[PDB]
Amino acid sequence: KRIAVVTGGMGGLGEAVSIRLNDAGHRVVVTYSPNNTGADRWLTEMHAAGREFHAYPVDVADHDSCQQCIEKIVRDVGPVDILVNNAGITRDMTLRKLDKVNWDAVIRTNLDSVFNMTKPVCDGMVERGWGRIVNISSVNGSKGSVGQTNYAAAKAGMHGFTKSLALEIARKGVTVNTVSPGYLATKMVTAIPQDILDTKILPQIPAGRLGKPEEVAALVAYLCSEEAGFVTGSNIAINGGQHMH
Amino acid sequence: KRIAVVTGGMGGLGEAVSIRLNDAGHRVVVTYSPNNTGADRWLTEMHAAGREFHAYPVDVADHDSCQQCIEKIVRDVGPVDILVNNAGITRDMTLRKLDKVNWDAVIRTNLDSVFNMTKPVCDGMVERGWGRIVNISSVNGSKGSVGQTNYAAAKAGMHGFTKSLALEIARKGVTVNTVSPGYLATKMVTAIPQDILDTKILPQIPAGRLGKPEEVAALVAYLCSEEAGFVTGSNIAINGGQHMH
Amino acid sequence: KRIAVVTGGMGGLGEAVSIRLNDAGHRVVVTYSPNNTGADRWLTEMHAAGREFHAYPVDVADHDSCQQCIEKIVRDVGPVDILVNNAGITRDMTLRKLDKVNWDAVIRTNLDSVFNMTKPVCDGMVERGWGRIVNISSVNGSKGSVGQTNYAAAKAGMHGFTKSLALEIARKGVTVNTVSPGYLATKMVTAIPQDILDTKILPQIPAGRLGKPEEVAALVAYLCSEEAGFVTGSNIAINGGQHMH
Amino acid sequence: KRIAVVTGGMGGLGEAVSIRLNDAGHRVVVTYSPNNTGADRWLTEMHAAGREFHAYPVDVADHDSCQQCIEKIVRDVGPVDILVNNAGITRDMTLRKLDKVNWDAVIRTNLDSVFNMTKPVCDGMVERGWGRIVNISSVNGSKGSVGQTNYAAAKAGMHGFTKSLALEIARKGVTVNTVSPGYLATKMVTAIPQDILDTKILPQIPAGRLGKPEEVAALVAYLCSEEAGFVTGSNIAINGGQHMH
Ligand SMILES: [Cl-]
Ligand SMILES: [Cl-]
Repeated sequence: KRIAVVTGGMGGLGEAVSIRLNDAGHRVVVTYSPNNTGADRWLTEMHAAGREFHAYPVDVADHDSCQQCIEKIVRDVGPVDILVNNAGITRDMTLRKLDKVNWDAVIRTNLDSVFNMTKPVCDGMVERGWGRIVNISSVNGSKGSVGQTNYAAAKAGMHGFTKSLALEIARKGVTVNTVSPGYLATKMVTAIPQDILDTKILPQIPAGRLGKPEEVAALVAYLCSEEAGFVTGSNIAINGGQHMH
Repeated sequence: KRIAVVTGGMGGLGEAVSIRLNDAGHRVVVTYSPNNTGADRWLTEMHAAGREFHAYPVDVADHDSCQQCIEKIVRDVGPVDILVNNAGITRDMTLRKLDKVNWDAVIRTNLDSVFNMTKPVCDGMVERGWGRIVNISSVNGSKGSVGQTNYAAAKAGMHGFTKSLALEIARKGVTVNTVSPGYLATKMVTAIPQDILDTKILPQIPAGRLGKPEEVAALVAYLCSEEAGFVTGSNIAINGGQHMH
Repeated sequence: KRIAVVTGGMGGLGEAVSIRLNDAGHRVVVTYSPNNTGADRWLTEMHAAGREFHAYPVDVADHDSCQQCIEKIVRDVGPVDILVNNAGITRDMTLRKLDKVNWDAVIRTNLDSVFNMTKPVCDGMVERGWGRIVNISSVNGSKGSVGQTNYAAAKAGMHGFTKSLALEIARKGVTVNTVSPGYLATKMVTAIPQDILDTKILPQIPAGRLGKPEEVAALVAYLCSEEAGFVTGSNIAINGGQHMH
Repeated sequence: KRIAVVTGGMGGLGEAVSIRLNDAGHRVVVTYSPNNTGADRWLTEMHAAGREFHAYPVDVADHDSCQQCIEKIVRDVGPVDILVNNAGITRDMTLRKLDKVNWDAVIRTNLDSVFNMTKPVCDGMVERGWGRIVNISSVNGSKGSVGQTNYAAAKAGMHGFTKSLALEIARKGVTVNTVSPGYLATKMVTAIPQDILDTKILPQIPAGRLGKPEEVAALVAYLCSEEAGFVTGSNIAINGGQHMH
């Protein structure tokens, strides 16, 4: 019944989300950067565990690339009911060392992406009277973080987008929500030297452990569900207690 | 497998929560005020739709009454894995007309209740390394509301409790979360003259409709689930967009 | 012109506030617990420093005690234009060890006090079309703290109260705001071993120092000023960057 | 002693800020868009009112434009101690109708500007151990607004930036804070038909009036003061009670 698009859906958190949405019964489409050569290996690996996906290349930072990609998906698969804006990078540098190139890379990939991917899907969801849009932020959007003037600006901006869009289209049966994960067990975090995990990262987390990508995926699946229609404009923290407010 | 206690579990939101938790597979125990004569009619109605509950009388405002009630439940049913602090009243009056009697009734029933019900269950959850505590607040805790200096103080206080407890026991596998519903279709809200619903209440809600108690129950069930262990110290808004922050 | 009441005004943060408001041109009245035998000492000290204050015994936990104190202040000094609810205590214990006595002491002194002290002064403020109420909270109300389910509940509750009352009387030229301080250099904190200050306290504060009570008092003075009339229902953090949201 | 830069300083809120900081004893420099031909008129007016300012053309959306402007200000006037990022625009359109041009105009002018203007002044502030950065947001960043997915994204983004930068430099005596105004009596708003003010704007504001630009400027002056050094990473609401959280 529902068709879901997950940007950056073939790796890390993206992948957990795509798998969970698939297992919830949705038809899942993922997007990947043109530079990523693994979409055929990934679709075969996924077919081997018995999950059928589609996959499209896009540059989420480029408006026309996104309009095109979404047109193809609607042609080939069908109308988008669910969108998870998960694509995003970091270019961590203190403000004193941060240059315009790396400011821009983060704002364009992480926040412009939200406009570029969301605009082409909304009119259909409004026209059918049902939609779910989930913007994947970060605890560092809420809290701030050293070396992340760019990343926290983009991720906090994403929730400003969430709120305004939510107000525009709530009455038509479309929800818009932000999810802000803390530290997860993914390739970037798990490569940290063990002593830094144990003496720097884990002490910041009351739960005393990393989050699993599958846990965050379960929350995204709840928000995309039929009975989550009264939750809109929210920012849901899934962070082990690392930050509360 | 899990045993859940829902205060005020036999009516309004309480009941939706108890039903949903039952249908999720939990063994559900409800509490009711000694003044409520309907526990036998309710348990029969519930048995008729095929749900097995237990029900205990308690005064959530009284510490010893709660310790006793929880002892009986542990004796008769077994150890408490899940607690939903849902009991709560309103005594709405502007501060200028509000007297100490009605200030107290709300603070004692709505906030002291959280201490009184939660304290006797925590040591077991910590000892087994698993627990879920869900505190049911209100959008008026976040936003404030005219005539609710007492109610918003109690409901905002509940989330202060949530945060501190969450920090104390996160490392032992126990989560503590607040849920803040907006306007729901329950007997108090549905009795409002139709014109007031249409010209005063609904215009405050971007979704353009009341929430269902079952919707809030679905969110509580998500928080009590096995895969919601990385969400703790949160306050999740389920309000149709009525308030965002 | 303005007459200000500062509960707990003879010591710690309350002192700094009383001093600052005096020096801003207000006539300052303080309250103290009837079992505090330091009033003559504090007045003598203040007089030798050139400041004139009135000091009245009150039990802020007791509604009639507060009502009678304010009536006396209105007879002997004049109508109250400014109230700063600064009185409050701690009784820190984890929930597993916290007894009802110590839950209650903190809820009644810290939260019931806002109702007890604020109710007898609001009508006047409203009738004259001008007033300032400032509720002194804590960073621990925003973030929670181990050992402070009682304190965080009371201090978060205070801000619930702030919001609801602000909505009730904003139209009449009365403002109500919360101030949430972090770690301050009061006698209590500056008596923490230097060692614990360096390894446990200061690392929580990006500013790398304790706040001065004078600095918090400058903020209260700002909120009590004639030009702060458009700030209402807010919770202003003054914590050296210890918590942000 | 202190040298202050106020972007957008010749009109509206920026004007009130520039005036207030001047009157607080600071040496105030303003910036304006190079296509604004009003600088001589504004200086003449200010001079006749007894205030002396310097005004420099800048494109806040352009990184090199801002870097060269600050270098000129440092040569002709002196090192910048205070920066108020007040410049910003609106291009209101619902997402369904919003084009990339108008997304971009607002992200670049409102959000990239904080990076462009703040980066060239931070090192100085850090080297001397004193600085104040104030980012002017909006109530619509906190709450979202119909037609403002772009504006809310930029203004919420600004506060993301505030938090991360505050964490980076708090240890060096530099503060970074956001101020979020509600409806203000600027030329634009006071030109809304009286009719729309009464039925559409004022009912959103518990205070029952528009804010004065002077009132917001008094808050900025407070944050820029010597005694506000322990306030950092905050977002202070000045909205007549329009939004609370
Ligand atoms: Cl005392
Ligand atoms: Cl300009």
